[PDB]
Amino acid sequence: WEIDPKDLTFLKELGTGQFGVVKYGKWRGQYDVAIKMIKEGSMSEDEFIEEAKVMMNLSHEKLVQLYGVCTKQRPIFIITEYMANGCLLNYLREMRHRFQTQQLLEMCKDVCEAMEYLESKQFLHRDLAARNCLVNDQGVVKVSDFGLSRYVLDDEYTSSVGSKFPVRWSPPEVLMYSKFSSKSDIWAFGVLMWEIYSLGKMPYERFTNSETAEHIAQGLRLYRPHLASEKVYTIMYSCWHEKADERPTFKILLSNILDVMDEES
Ligand SMILES: COc1cc(C(=O)Nc2cc(C(F)(F)F)ccn2)ccc1-c1nc([C@@H]2CC[C@H]3CCC(=O)N3C2)n2ccnc(N)c12
Ligand SMILES: CN(C)CCCC(=O)N1CCC[C@H]1c1nc(-c2ccc(C(=O)Nc3nccs3)cc2)c2c(N)nccn12
Repeated sequence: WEIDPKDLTFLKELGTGQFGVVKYGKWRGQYDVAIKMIKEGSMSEDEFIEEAKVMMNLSHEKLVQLYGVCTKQRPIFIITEYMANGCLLNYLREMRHRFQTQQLLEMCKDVCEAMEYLESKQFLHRDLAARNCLVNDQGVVKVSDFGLSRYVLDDEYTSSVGSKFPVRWSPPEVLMYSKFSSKSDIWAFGVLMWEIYSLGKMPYERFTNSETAEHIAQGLRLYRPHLASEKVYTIMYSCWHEKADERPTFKILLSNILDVMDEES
């Protein structure tokens, strides 16, 4: 799955993403691609390169497509599908889009289809959130960075007490016992639906991570975003059951989202 770095033409700087600078470019001059230059010393390179090869086999219309890697040089390059509208979090925050609620539900649906596919391959995302989803030129949302938190060397991102750990997207059993499962991705998906319907607000926006972890242990939850109907709110709320085995699967969530789309749309 090695891409010859000479087949790449760099056209525009997209900014600093998670763990490296990204550029827009062409592969063989004709095909649009995004090129991420992995920050040196930020990943467990041998483990990361071993997993990157297995992930080229994961393919779904709602997963950002991995095209190949350039590892015969440093920094390492990762070549993927170009997502012209950038990260979902910044896309939600641009008030000029004047999103209809049908568009917000379609974004949830896109992510849910990607997660149902990863769940079918017994593959955990481990850091699902709007900052990790990307948006293409047609407004289609796709999931990225699935499983990458495992190769991050900086301890501030890795452990529950860390300053960069996704406390606001974590269920009680993750915060208390480091119990990761498909049900911790389900909880994070409910939080992501909340981010979409809140147009990119920070979950628990008036709390610190420490206060959020206490609110959750007491059984308290995020409350209904103004743009979410009662039926949409029931779906995101079902992801936050205190008991992990009572939370739905991504297949069940997909069926519920499609039912609401047919009813409302
Ligand atoms: C090449 O570009 C990317 C690659 C990956 C990536 O490598 N993902 C990945 C890789 C693997 C593995 F194979 F390496 F293991 C497994 C799973 N996922 C993830 C995201 C991008 C990526 N990052 C950005 C922007 C960076 C600046 C910020 C700031 C503002 C904005 O919109 N941003 C988004 N993009 C923009 C457009 N297209 C992209 N594909 C992309
Ligand atoms: C027009 N056409 C002929 C040219 C096609 C355009 C083309 O070749 N492109 C577009 C830009 C980068 C470059 C590129 N694409 C890929 C790729 C694409 C799709 C699938 C897939 O869909 N896999 C699936 N597996 C299972 C189900 S679907 C698997 C691999 C790869 C690759 N593996 N290494 C190197 C370069 N690569």
